[PDB]
Amino acid sequence: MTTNYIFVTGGVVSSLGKGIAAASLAAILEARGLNVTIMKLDPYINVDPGTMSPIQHGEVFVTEDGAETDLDLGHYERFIRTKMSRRNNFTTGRIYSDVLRKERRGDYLGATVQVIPHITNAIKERVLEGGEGHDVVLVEIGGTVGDIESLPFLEAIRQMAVEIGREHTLFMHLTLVPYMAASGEVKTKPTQHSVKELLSIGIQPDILICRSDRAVPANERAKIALFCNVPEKAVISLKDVDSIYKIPGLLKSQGLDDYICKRFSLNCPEANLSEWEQVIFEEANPVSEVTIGMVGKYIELPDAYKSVIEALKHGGLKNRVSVNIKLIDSQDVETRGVEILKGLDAILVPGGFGYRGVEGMITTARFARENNIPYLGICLGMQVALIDYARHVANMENANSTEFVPDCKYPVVALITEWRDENGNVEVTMRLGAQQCQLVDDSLVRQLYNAPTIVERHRHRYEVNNMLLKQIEDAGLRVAGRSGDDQLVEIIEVPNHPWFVACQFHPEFTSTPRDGHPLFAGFVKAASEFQKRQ
Amino acid sequence: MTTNYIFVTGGVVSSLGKGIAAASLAAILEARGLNVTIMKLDPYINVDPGTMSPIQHGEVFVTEDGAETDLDLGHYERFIRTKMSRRNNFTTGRIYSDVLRKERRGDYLGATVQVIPHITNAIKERVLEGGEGHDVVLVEIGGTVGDIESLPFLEAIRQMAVEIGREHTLFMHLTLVPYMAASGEVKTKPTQHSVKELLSIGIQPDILICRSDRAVPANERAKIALFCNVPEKAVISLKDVDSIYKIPGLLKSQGLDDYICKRFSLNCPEANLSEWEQVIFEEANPVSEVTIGMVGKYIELPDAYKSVIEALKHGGLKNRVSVNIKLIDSQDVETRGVEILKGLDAILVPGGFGYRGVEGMITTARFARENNIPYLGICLGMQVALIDYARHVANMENANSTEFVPDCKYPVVALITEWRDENGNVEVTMRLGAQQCQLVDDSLVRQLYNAPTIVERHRHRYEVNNMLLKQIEDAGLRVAGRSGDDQLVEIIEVPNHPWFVACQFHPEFTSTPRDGHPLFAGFVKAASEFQKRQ
Amino acid sequence: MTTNYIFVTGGVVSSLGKGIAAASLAAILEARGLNVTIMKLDPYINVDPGTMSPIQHGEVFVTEDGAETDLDLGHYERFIRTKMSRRNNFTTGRIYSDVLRKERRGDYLGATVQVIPHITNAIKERVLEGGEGHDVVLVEIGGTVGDIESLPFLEAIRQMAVEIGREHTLFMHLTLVPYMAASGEVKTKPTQHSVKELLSIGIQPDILICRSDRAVPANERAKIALFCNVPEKAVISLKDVDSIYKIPGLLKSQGLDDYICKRFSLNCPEANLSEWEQVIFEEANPVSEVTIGMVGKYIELPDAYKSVIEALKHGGLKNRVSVNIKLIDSQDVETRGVEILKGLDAILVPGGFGYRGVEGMITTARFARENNIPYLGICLGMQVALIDYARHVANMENANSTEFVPDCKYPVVALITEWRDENGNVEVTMRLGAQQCQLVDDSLVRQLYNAPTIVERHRHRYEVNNMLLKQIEDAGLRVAGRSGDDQLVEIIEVPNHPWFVACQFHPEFTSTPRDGHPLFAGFVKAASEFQKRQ
Ligand SMILES: Nc1ccn([C@@H]2O[C@H](COP(=O)(O)OP(=O)(O)OP(=O)(O)O)[C@@H](O)C2(F)F)c(=O)n1
Ligand SMILES: Nc1ccn([C@@H]2O[C@H](COP(=O)(O)OP(=O)(O)OP(=O)(O)O)[C@@H](O)C2(F)F)c(=O)n1
Ligand SMILES: Nc1ccn([C@@H]2O[C@H](COP(=O)(O)OP(=O)(O)OP(=O)(O)O)[C@@H](O)C2(F)F)c(=O)n1
Repeated sequence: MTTNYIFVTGGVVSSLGKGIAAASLAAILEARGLNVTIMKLDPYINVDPGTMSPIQHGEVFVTEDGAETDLDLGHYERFIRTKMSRRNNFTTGRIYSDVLRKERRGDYLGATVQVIPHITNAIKERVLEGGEGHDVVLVEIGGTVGDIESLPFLEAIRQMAVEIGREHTLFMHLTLVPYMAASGEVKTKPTQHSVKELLSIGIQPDILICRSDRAVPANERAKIALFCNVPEKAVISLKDVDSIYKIPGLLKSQGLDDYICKRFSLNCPEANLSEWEQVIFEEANPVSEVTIGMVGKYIELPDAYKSVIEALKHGGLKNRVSVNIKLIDSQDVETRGVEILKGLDAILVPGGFGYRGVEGMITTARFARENNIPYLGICLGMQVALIDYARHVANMENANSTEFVPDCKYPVVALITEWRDENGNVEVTMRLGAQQCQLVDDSLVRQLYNAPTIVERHRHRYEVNNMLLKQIEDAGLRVAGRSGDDQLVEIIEVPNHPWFVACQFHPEFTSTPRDGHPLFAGFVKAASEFQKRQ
Repeated sequence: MTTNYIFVTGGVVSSLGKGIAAASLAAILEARGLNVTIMKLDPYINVDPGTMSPIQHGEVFVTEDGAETDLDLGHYERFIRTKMSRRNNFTTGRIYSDVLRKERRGDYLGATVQVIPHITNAIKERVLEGGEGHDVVLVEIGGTVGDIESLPFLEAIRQMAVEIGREHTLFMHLTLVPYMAASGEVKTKPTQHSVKELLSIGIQPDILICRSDRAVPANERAKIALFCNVPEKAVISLKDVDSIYKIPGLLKSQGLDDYICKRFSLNCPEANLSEWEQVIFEEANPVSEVTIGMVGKYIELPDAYKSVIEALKHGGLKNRVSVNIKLIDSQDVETRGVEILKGLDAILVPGGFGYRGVEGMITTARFARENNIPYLGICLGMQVALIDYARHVANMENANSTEFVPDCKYPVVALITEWRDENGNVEVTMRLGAQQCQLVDDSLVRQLYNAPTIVERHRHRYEVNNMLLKQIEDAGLRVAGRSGDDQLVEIIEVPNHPWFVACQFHPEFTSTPRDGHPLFAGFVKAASEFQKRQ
Repeated sequence: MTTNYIFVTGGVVSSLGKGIAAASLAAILEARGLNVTIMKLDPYINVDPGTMSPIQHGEVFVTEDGAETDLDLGHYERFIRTKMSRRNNFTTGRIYSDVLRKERRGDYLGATVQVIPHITNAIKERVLEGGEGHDVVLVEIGGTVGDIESLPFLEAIRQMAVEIGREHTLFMHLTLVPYMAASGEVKTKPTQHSVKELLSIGIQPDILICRSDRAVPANERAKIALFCNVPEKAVISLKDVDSIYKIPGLLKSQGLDDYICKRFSLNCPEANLSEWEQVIFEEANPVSEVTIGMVGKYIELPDAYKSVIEALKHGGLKNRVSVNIKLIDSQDVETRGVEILKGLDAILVPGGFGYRGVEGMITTARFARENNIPYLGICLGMQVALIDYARHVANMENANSTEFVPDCKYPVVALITEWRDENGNVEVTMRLGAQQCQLVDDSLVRQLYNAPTIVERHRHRYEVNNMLLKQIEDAGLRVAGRSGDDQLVEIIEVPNHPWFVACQFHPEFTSTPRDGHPLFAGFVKAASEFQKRQ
């Protein structure tokens, strides 16, 4: 049991799919019975993505231990079974924070603290912490080789390779081999210049992953093999694909996992990708089609809802339904009205913070409730469902969250500390990661999950006000799930409806293409049944 | 009034004297009536030198505003009259701290924080903050061009030069032009390779400062001029010198200040270096010689006492005395005895923290007191003087500091909060920077300073215990200076002695070669008078 | 067995002694019974040094096959017994000539001829041609790594290392580790930046040879070992020495030959350096001293007479005489007269072309003959001796060479085709390399060489005119050596003299420190005997 490291770097351009490639290779190695994990080194100065806005960087992924991480850890969990944690993602910001704090504690004992060895040591420690206890660890280095921002990471992993040796380390380098119409060929010159930059910081690549908008022919792979001084079988073609689920198969067909198993002296059986073959087959052969509207406030960057979009596609796979996801701005509902929600087979309202676009989401939940259009609300999606039912069925005028209108008459959503009733009477912190939720018997979700208890991941501050709940319950709404000693509301259902479910937790973070998700499967099934009735 | 910047970089090796060169050039420009200042950008991760050990990095310099800074700010204050502050020195550590904290306050508004532009912006802001309000600002970049650690600094100052323009910015690059016996010539090839590294990060030097162990001939300067595409008058020879006081004259004689005044369109009169000429003359023509023992715990790196060594040399200049400074380990006095203090014309005990070597310093103060050898104690040097006089004249057995022996019977030195008497009765934070001190009339120091009040700089925690003082005063010791509402003891004198003075403050930080220092002048005079009597 | 290659490169500066170090290592390896050779790759565009002026490049060394080569091949032959040929030296000029010629002969079959692979292939072919059939081949790359001029050489040897493998190739990189008074240490930073330059062109050094004006301490070699990822025993200190004969011993004492033999899996006995120890002992323990004047037209650059200066030193070793070589400009004899030839124990006039300073050499030959000062003339040195004698003893007025005065009455020196007598009556180009010479009985040289025939190396056009020889022989001059069918004069003597010999050939090219040379041994012995008589 000696841990092996595959360092995954990128050259020429940023957007090579380093994460997908690492995840896809991990999927193959896992399918050979190996204990594998992946970690992402981000060269940004942000301590973590907690502060980073959804419409700049994309969604904040949440691990079961409650870490706020890069959305790439979503790819990782959707390609391998090994659970991600805080240890599988860190930034330059985290590393400098670690070192600045170690300096205050006087751990450096009056020494001058330097990029080498102090910053590089801190990086190596975190890679080893995340890596050890595994057969193979894939380490994705963010950025493009040659840029300033990744130089400490590259020096760190260069040092690791010298210490551990070439028997238990590989350098896998993604590169752009672009097509020029003028020459009618793909061009290796960018790979030549990129590999030279890599050599100049003391890294020799073992494996070249050649990204292009078409196949990189054997002739160009042979050229790249010579000038990089690697075997031709270590030069892999990875053309643009219509589905990332095909990538493990494409890499296996070129023997990449065989090459890695030989270099690391791992005797393991052939990769069984039958689950991926099944996923590819399902995706290629949908029986029917549905249009599902996603109504939120961050649609200007789709990656803001990355895991939700994937969870809907997984819902499609399990029902053999093709899902046409229509991203709709909730502010457009406020101004233009509910005319833009017409022609939808189902409606999803995903998570969010701040009041901008929330009123449109409340109107959207009303439209879906009154017109019997299948509805799934996630976090904020549950809040607007509760506000709708409180306002329009329990006749609680201007019911809202304390997040949006702090001094509202009926704060049906509020922090536990803010909980008050309509007269101002009282009783007597971000919830993050995995928590057990108890499901109410005879509820739709109890049926779908087929268990009394489930584990789903949170990222929210504002809870359902239990002081105003019974009034909403008596007006017809049903509590389907609860959690903890405070008996916090986790899931609500509207029963006089074909399919209406809203949850506080983020089920999208537990959905995979191979195992799907009970809520998303149920939701997409309802969308199909609705479409058939029209 | 448009502020001009001279960016001072170094190539080939670290130890080119970038600070001395910057300070020496500043001295010339100041002697032309210009408002000039200097700042040091350090690529270490240490938030500031406060934590850095004296026997690794050298002395912690203290500005009047109480900043703990690089010893280079000592060079700056000894070459120009412009006072240094916190703004004239910052590290990579400070810059990352600034940015990490701005991220928490949400000043970046959900943006991805990047080396460019966020780290480079933070660097530019601090350079502008320290620079603006001056005719010429010299910005010393620590490190060697081509190293990772200085890349953000070099990108920052490259950006500044583009924005401000070539009319108000210059790049001054120090380089090594070494002599090879084999070729019998100095070699420009290192300068060629260094300048290429500079070009590759988008900086073209305006001025080449050629360091060698001998003159760089016109022939080699002409070669460097062509391959750097600068005028030959912008290629300066700076050979190894026996005295740094000569460097302003050597640079002026090659027209460097004329070149800078033309490039910045500054019409100012010829530099009057008559004060530097006087310093050089004094240093070259000492009338007599003295041996002064410096007894401390950090002698293994002389730079630990950099400003004290310079202050003694300045004492020599003002008395026309050559001072032979003998660095003596205080632990050698503890083991080998006072035999190693023989042949000294005077004794100095400088500042320090921790008990290691303190007992030797107490014995050293006793030797100097009993044998009438001129004594100067600085900070710890005053503590061991008080402990000596308390133990051996006031018969206070085992009198000590609470820093060294917390539960001692007579804590003659302690924190204000720890102040107790011998029976345990009571009454009823690092002191940093400039503080007014009141001088007692008929004291030696009142005579030397010739003023009732002085301003000197502190760097100490532990004070003289005023509860045990009167007992030491009545045993003959005299309080010569005090400060503040707590009437803290700043200066003590033993009067039955030719010259015995010890101060809490660090007078070495206010000494210059041009103006000297009253205490050091008096001390070195006493050392000469003692030597004549033997 | 498989031929092993040591590629010898240089960083930081040109003048590291790459040739001396390669030659000194070859001497250690030859002493271990290995078959070793050395070759020099010069990045100049000159087809060969035959065109290059001696005051620009230094001496044109001549191999036994008549090749005009770099003076480094003189170092090679003075350290190893392996004979150099045309194959042991080529330039970029030769490589481009090779390729341009092959192109016109249609050898490339209408292909585009490129730096890679056509120029690099031509370099590799010539390195193999000189190397194959030896145990170890040392390949010296001229220039400084990072310069444009050496990039094709470095790419060629990089390719060879990939093909041949790490089992039979080593990269030995010389670097400058300069001392700084400011730091009181030698600086590894230039080696750091030079090695980064090597890595960027795809070469990893195996051995670092650290040049400095002093020993590079264990601490500094340890830093270099870590940065370069080489073992500490592969980092060698080579300080400046008084004698190059010590360098084999300094390298052996640090185990360099052991490391090379281990890497190449050569089992050979320990080196016995007794021959070098003896040379060092002889050099360190002279018995008497002499001053020998070398009177020529190229003294501006001493390396113009590299092999002659070394031959005189070797003559010193054999006689236990310390030789003070005084370089005298022959043009100074024309202006200031024979005043400057005073206090010389012997006179040597070396080789040269063109009339400038020749009349000064004729005056010098006359001075030495008339005042019985031991004389050795080489090539031009023989011409001026023959001219002196013809003019001043045989009374042949204005006797000269057709090279200098084509239409002179008495062309005593002239081309074979030009041979005429005083009346203009006739009979019915460059000589290069080793030729047999027949020595005359009862001549001084017949005794000294102790053989009837000798082999010496030529580089000359103009011969002794046989049509005017008889007349000069009748006047007392003796012919001591002849060659070929034309019976060309090789050696002349003046018997009415303690020691007066002059030869057409260059005896300095067959002199070594271990074996010496009979002519130079005799010349220095005569200079000693003359000094004792004064
Ligand atoms: N380090 C190097 C490497 C190569 N070349 C030169 O590069 C030239 C070939 O460059 P091309 O015509 O663009 O072709 P290609 O390299 O195959 O690149 P692509 O895959 O994008 O088509 C040779 O003359 C050379 F000479 F080989 C060079 O000058 N320096
Ligand atoms: N970028 C460059 C610049 C120069 N050179 C080549 O560098 C060679 C000259 O290098 P030297 O003999 O060491 O001399 P020097 O440069 O004056 O350096 P020093 O001052 O240390 O003596 C030319 O043939 C060249 F060709 F000019 C080069 O190949 N690439
Ligand atoms: N590629 C590199 C390598 C090092 N350094 C930085 O280089 C700094 C140390 O450089 P020094 O003080 O000049 O010392 P030295 O390297 O031992 O060189 P010498 O042997 O000439 O004294 C570290 O802070 C660093 F950070 F390690 C760097 O920034 N980039």
